[PDB]
Amino acid sequence: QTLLDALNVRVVGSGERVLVLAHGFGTDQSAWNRILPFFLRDYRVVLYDLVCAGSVNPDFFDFRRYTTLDPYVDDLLHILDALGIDQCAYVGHSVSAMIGILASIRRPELFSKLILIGASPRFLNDEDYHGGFEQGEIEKVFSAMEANYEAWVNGFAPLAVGADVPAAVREFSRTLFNMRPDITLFVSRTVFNSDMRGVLGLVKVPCHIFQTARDHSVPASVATYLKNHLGGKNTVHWLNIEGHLPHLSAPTLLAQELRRALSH
Ligand SMILES: Cc1c(Cl)cccc1Nc1ccccc1C(=O)O
Repeated sequence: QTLLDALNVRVVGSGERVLVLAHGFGTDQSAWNRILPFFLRDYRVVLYDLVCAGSVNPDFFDFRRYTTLDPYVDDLLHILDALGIDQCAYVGHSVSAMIGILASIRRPELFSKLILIGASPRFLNDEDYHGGFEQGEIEKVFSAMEANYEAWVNGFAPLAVGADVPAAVREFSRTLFNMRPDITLFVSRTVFNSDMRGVLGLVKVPCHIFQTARDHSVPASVATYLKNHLGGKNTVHWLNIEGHLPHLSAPTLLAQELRRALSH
C-alpha cells in the first residue's frame, strides 16, 4: 500500500482477465497511454512505475538495495500480492521483460503468459554470443552520460526510437530527462552487468517474443536466442515496426499484435 502509492500503481479497465503492462528503461507507465484504449473493454489492466522512473520520488531509489534485478522482482511481486492477483498475463518492455522472466521463475503459477518487447538477456558480447555491445564502447557511453546528461539524452533518444517518428523521440527524451542522472547511470550499469542467459531455461510459462526491426538495443539474433533458450513454449513475433520503443512509435499496430498474442 505504501509501495502501491510509491510506484504509482494504477488499475483500470472493465474486463476480468488481468493484464500487467510493465514499462522499461527511460520511460514510465505513461509509455502505455496510446496502447491502453485497446484493452479497457475486455481486460483489467495493471500499470506501475519502476522505482527508477522519473515519475517516482527519487528518495525511494535506494542504491544499497537496487543492485541487481532481484529487488525489482520483489517490487513487482509485492504489487501483485497486494492487489490480490493470483494469475495474470504480463507485458514487459526492455528491462521489465527480464524482471517478468525472473518473477515467473519465483512464482510459476502467477503468469499465464509473458509478452516480451525489446527484450535481451545480455547486452554485452562475448566469445560465443552477440548481444550488440562491447565493454569498451559502453564505458565511453557511461562517461558521456556523466559528463552531460542532457546531451547524452538528445543523442540516445533518436537511436532508441530508431524510426523517424519525431513525436516519439521527443516523448522518450522527456521521460528520460525526468530520471535523475545518477539513477539512470546506476540502472544502466546494473543491466549491462546483468546476464540472464543461465536462467532462461527455468521459465515454464509461454513467452511471446516481440522483436522490432533495427532495434538499437536488441539484435535480431537475440530474439532467436530467447526463442531457443526460454524453457516454455515460445513464439517470436517479427513486428512490422522499426525501433526499440514500438509502444511509443507505433501504438495502434503494437496494440493489435498484443491482442493477437494474448488470444493465442
Ligand atoms: C542501450 C543503452 C545504452 Cl547504449 C546506454 C544506457 C542504457 C541503455 N539501455 C538500457 C539500460 C538498462 C535497461 C534497459 C536498456 C534498454 O535499452 O532497453
